[PDB]
Amino acid sequence: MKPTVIITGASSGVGLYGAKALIDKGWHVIMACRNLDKTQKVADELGFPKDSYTIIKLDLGYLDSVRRFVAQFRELGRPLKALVCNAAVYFPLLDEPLWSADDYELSVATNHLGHFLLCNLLLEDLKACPDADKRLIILGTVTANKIPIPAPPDLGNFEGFEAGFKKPIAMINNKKFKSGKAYKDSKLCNMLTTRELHRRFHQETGIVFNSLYPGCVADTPLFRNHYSLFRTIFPWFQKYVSQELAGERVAMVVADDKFKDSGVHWSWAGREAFSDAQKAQRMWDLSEKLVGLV
Ligand SMILES: NC(=O)C1=CN([C@@H]2O[C@H](COP(=O)(O)OP(=O)(O)OC[C@H]3O[C@@H](n4cnc5c(N)ncnc54)[C@H](OP(=O)(O)O)[C@@H]3O)[C@@H](O)[C@H]2O)C=CC1
Ligand SMILES: [Cl-]
Repeated sequence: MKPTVIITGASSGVGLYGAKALIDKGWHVIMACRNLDKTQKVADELGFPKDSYTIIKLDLGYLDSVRRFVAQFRELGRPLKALVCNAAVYFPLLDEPLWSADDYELSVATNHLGHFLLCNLLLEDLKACPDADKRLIILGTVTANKIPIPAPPDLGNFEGFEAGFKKPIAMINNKKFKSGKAYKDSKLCNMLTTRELHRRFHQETGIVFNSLYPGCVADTPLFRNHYSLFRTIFPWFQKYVSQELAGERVAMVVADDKFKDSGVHWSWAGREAFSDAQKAQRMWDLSEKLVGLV
């Protein structure tokens, strides 16, 4: 069998072009996507050969969808060599929070909590795969420590998580909703998750747990509308990596020999090994409760 990789959010941007690059390298890509009609359309638009991918429904904003995705993946009987947590949402300048299917603020629910559950469930599949080289890659932040969200992340003491994170709670630190900061908070949780996966499981399983910053992928829909609004107001600036190159960088960190060290953040590659350590442990323990692992 072709080596098998799951990519969340493969119907757009980095995920789509990562799928393209991995198909080109001889992998079978599981396009783990929420909109099946869209996903099929875009695969066909790029000429993806149907013998090299499978589309399976996944809605990261619905924890039971995550569980069903895993079950449906397992029915294929393909051993899992790699997982890429790529999917994300961002709601620019959104004054009132949106809610997941589980009544969790939608940015954190989708970007972090769904992935957090997915990683924990699929750890069994990665363990069962007999390959020596198996990898779990999380799409992260620029650095392991503007575009166009000025606000830094701040998880506080996870007061929002501690109180159970249900609506009307809207931020991890239980302060007032800010949609840009909500995105940044979620991405920091992605980075902390990578740190914790490595710490908890690398020695026991041999699986490689790394994070990736592919570059500023300015053409994707994620930040596109925010950037165009910014340029409309401040017309003082010129209009960076292509989607295709960002995808090729995903493919490298999944498949290539140079990227076999675990517990690092690959940035464009620059390499950074991993109080973030203490915060990461708390993020982990509380996230388990929120996603029903305990
Ligand atoms: N763009 C950039 O400059 C940078 C991006 N990143 C990271 O790279 C990753 C990809 O970003 P990018 O390609 O720009 O984003 P895009 O908006 O192009 O793609 C996002 C993907 O995530 C999917 N997705 C969103 N919500 C869900 C859900 N609930 N369930 C399943 N899938 C979902 C989308 O599905 P659908 O097609 O249905 O909308 C889409 O396929 C993200 O993790 C982002 O944080 C990191 C650094 C820079
Ligand atoms: Cl095959």
